[PDB]
Amino acid sequence: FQGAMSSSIDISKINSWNKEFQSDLTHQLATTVLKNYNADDALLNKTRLQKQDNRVFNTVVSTDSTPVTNQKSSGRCWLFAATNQLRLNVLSELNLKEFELSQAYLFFYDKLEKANYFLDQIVSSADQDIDSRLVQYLLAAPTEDGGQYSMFLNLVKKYGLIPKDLYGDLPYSTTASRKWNSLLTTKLREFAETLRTALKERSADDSIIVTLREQMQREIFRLMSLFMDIPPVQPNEQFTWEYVDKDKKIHTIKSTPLEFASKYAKLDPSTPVSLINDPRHPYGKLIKIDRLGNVLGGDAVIYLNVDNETLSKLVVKRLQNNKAVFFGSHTPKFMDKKTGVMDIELWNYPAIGYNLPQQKASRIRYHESLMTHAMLITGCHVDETSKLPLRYRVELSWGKDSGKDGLYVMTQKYFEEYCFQIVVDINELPKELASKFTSGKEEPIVLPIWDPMGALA
Amino acid sequence: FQGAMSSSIDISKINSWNKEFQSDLTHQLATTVLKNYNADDALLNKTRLQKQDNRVFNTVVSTDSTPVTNQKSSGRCWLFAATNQLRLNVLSELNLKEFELSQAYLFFYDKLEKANYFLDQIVSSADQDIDSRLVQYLLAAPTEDGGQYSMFLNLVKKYGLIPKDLYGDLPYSTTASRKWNSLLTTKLREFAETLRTALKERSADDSIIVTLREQMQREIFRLMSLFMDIPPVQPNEQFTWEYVDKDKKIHTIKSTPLEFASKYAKLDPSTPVSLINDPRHPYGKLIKIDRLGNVLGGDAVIYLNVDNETLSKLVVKRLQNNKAVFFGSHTPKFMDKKTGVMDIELWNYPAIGYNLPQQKASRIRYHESLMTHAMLITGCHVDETSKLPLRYRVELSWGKDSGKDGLYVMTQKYFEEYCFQIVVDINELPKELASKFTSGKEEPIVLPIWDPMGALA
Amino acid sequence: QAYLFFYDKLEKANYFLDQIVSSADQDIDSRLVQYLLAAPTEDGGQYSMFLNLVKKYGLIPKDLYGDLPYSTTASRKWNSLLTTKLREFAETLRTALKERSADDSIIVTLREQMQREIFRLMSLFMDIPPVQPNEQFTWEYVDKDKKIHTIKSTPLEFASKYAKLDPSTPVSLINDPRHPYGKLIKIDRLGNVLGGDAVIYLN
Repeated sequence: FQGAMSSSIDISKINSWNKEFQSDLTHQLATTVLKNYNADDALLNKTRLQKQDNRVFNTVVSTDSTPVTNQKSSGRCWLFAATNQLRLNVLSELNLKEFELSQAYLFFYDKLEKANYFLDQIVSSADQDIDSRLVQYLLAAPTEDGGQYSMFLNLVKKYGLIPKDLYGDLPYSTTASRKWNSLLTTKLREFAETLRTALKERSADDSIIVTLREQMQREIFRLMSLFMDIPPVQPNEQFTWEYVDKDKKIHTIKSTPLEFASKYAKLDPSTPVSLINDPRHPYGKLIKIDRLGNVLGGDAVIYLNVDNETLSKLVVKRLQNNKAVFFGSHTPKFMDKKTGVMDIELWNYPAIGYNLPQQKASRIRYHESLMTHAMLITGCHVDETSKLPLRYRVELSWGKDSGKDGLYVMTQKYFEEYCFQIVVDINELPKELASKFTSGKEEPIVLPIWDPMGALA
Repeated sequence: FQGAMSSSIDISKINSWNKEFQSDLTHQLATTVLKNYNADDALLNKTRLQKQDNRVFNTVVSTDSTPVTNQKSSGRCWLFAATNQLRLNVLSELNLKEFELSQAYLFFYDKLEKANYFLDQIVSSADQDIDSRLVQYLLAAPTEDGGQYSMFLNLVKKYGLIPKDLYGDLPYSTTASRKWNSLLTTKLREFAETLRTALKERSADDSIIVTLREQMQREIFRLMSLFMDIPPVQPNEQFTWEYVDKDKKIHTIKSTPLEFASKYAKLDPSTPVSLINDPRHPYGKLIKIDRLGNVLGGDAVIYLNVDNETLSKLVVKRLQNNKAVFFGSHTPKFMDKKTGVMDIELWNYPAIGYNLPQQKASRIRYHESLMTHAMLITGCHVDETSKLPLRYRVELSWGKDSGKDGLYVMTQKYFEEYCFQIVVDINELPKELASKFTSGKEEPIVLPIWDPMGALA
Repeated sequence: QAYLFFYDKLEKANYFLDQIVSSADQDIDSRLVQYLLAAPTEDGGQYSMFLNLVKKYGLIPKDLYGDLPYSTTASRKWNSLLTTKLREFAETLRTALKERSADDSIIVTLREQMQREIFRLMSLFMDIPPVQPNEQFTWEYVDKDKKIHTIKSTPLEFASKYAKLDPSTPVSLINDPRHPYGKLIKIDRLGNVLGGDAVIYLN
């Protein structure tokens, strides 16, 4: 009783505290303003903004990102950032004013594969109770738009890449995927039950289950074809692409989606590796996300955990190698979309006595921070006096009206605190780190499918 | 040199002061917020608003103000408030759902009379230099829309009143008078020179001047008739008015503008007197504004100076007599148009250390406060425990969307500090005060034409 | 432009206090005193007032101090709040001067306290510029060829070296048919920086 009493909200206490707070001028001011406007709007520090909103970068890639892409109302950030990195290769080599790889192409296959992947996950977990943590998690959002870089390579290895001119964001569902996802997911939840019920009496290898699963794929594909068309050409089938360069000259390229990805997009699926700064685990260790994927039997989500100093130097190096850097972060934490600034001190929260001492590792464990979006670093500014990078130039996929012409500026501190993963090529890694991937000695730290360090959705 | 040096802005001093201010948390908070939003928007105190926005009034007139009037982009507040007071008499007696006296009718004649009045003022001051304080003041805004209650009676005595149904705000210039005023004023400034030049060699009584003045009236009238039509009937000419009551019954009234004002509007020009609270001068004294007027040879602007206790009791009494009260104040000082609240403590300026000790009398002398608008008190709330009024119900002429359905709530403190004049009937005054007007002993304190206690423009 | 705006308004507020002291012998309702009280912190100015500011404060790139604050692009409310305070101060000064001379330490202290309050209120709506007139600033920029450059200068040096402004050369000419041509025209009392150059025109 005494404990519960002491743990209760006492009316006298709160009213007494109120009197005390009201006697402080800063509090009087704070409560007046905070009842009138959104805290971020009220506390935006223009004195800080004046200095931090710096668009001068001494280390940039040679090719411009034209035009600015927009994923619209969908969680396709990762696909846009992954292709935004490769599109530059076509723009530069083919001397084009504007060019985009088809994001919709990868989106269609990703969603189809995920739906199929889900059916397999349900079969493999049919031994567990319906209310179990895993089964419930699988049923929560099976067709979500978000993904990881490994999931991106899985799709490219199987489907390749094609120019947006052949398959674009025309369908309503590519730019407003919520309803389509809802309709598919409702069906998948129905299917999960049909599968589990059938499995109570039969084994997964039973022809009855095999037939049931195929009928389900057929229905999923059928429903999907109503909202988006299956791409016009198969992965190994030839397509014809007509285009104009910057000199007004016409050219015709005949290729296959798979050849296009290697020959023109310059993507060698064997080179990219993901590095992450996850302070919850020791550095130098491999981190693996259990069950997360899209294409059945594809590569798993694996990261090499490294400290921020290493992560930062790798970003600078890749930029010097004339390559943009795919990265994941906690959007929209400390991100001002109007000005396009990512700075953890941009809002004067200390002025109202609001401070946050919880550290990165703990923020992750305590449900406070996670990877939610994927973006592209296309430049940075290295301090001349032998110092490290001070800020980074970031390309978003939210249209030209977001940030400054679609571009954002991120501080080094933000990168260290609210960013987690970067993608680089294995040849850019020191032999010390590269070996972690090449050798067969490394035993990965296996994390649950629900771990915060996952898909950039 | 030493004095000028000490009186100069020293760069070291301001930067030193800045460091000191920045060390204070309230200041840090204040400057962050104040660089983001308008001070009134930021400092609006909702804790105060919650209590002060009270629309319960125990002392109200019996007739509703329907419909809400809108002067639009013109300074016709005084005409609207003066007629808003009388319209209630027609609404009540004729059992009408909606009714308005023509504000445009009075507006047309007021502007014509003022233009003519100006010509006379120029003639009477032709002995003074062009750069003199008086002549320059006369040339500043001869056709301004604003006026006083005495100027209103001057027009009604000569022109009477008519229903808006016969002459409304149809013309562009009635609701957006700026351009029309500019065009007339430019002409009047030309005329002022022609008159003064002609007077250098001739006396005002010279037939040449008399002819010149008439030609000027003709041109002023001609230009005015281009923007508004002269009313359809003369003051002593009969008009026919058809209307419908609340019971859907049709009626026809045949009258003249002059008869209508007395018979239907119930206005006896001999009864209204203006009282004012001008702490610069002793109470019990008559105050007169030199040269201010509209109709040549009309009544002057005269006020009986009384204390706030007297002013307040008179407002309560008139309301109990079932009559609304015409009043002038300093709009938009401490007036929140969105909520329709007039309260000097509604914004938390003390929170940023912004306090204003300057008293009413001094605020007037120091160019800080003056009469700028005319409104109508249609109710008030008298505290039951033998106390005085706590708040007043105010009708504005800014449309139904301003304030709360066009209505505002004003505190007693606001009335005492930012209001100056009220209009009551002489029979409502104690014999002590009524005698000030009736006897011929009272010598008025004569103020300059430019005095802050003037026209509600 | 904000750089000059901040200092101009501060100087004008201070200038006003001096104008009030110098005219304390005149009645409150006099033409001059009333004119001084009408709009002491107005945004407008003359070219001579511009040179006054540049001579004392110099110039800096907008990249270091721009129109971010609400009051730079909607100055009315800020002006109203400052002016209301200045009108209060005008009375406090005139009242104190009825018994004491302007040189009295009491007046000198009063005036300084007033400057402090004016500056304090101003710092709430705009920040004092990041560098002092003779203090060095660092400016990073990109040319038309995409090349990066770093300029280290002071506001005063920047105005001469980069903006190419020599304060001794500009003169104002005016066409005022009210007066004979060839004559110099001077506007009495108009200014911003106390003791700065006057508004003079050659007709």
